[PDB]
Amino acid sequence: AKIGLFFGSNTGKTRKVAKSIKKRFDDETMSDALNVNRVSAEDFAQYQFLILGTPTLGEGELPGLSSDCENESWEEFLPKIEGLDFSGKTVALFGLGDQVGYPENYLDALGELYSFFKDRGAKIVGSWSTDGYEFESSEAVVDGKFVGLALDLDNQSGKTDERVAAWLAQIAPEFGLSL
Ligand SMILES: Cc1cc2nc3c(=O)[nH]c(=O)nc-3n(C[C@H](O)[C@H](O)[C@H](O)COP(=O)(O)O)c2cc1C
Ligand SMILES: [Mg+2]
Ligand SMILES: [Mg+2]
Ligand SMILES: [Mg+2]
Repeated sequence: AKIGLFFGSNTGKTRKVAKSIKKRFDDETMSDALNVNRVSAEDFAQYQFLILGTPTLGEGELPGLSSDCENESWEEFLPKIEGLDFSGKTVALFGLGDQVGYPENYLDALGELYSFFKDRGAKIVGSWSTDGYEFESSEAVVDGKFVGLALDLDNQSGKTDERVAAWLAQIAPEFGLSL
């Protein structure tokens, strides 16, 4: 497939969102939603286009064993790919979090993922307005916008599909999407 769709998850919400993205696209356009704990670095590296999802867990951390997840996740995956260059590749990110429960750390892990790929040369697309969210601080906010799609399936699950649909339309020119 042209676009690799990868996520990490501990209670399945990020997996559900990822599947809700893939259901919109055919198998030449997009890979099935793949948990990073099941992907090799070489397979991840094949894709010139990536859509990457993560929750924020612990407090402000990527999913993985150190944030008390059942299985390894993004925490243990990033070192496997940290020596790779993402220049010329296009990346869009989505984050899940709980803006009420974690008002000072909402979507922090989305910011960590953004930084990882930006520092390694990726072209990142898909920034998102902070309107309609209530929070105090987020490492995912850069220049007044979230660095990727912001979701909240604890407080705003009924907004997810509309948000995903609008975000996909926004990134469609960069990802060569037909909706
Ligand atoms: C122990 C724990 C810690 C969390 N920490 C944060 C946090 O720091 N920031 C945030 O935005 N959301 C936080 N959340 C909310 C989760 O990211 C949110 O519930 C998400 O939907 C979980 O996704 P998953 O089912 O894919 O694991 C936390 C949730 C739990 C259970
Ligand atoms: Mg097609
Ligand atoms: Mg297949
Ligand atoms: Mg190493």
